[PDB]
Amino acid sequence: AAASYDQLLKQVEALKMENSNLRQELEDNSNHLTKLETEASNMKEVLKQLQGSI
Repeated sequence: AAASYDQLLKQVEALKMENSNLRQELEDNSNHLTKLETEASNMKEVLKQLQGSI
């Protein structure tokens, strides 16, 4: 049979926390992608000015 009103309330509480955690993760990982690209690019950039050379 269907969950009681209280059982649903518990599902919602756990679902909301999970949703908050998933957002935190995506946010973390999204920032991590950005920092990885920045690092790759700084490398590309310092590589150019070095190949320049003398």
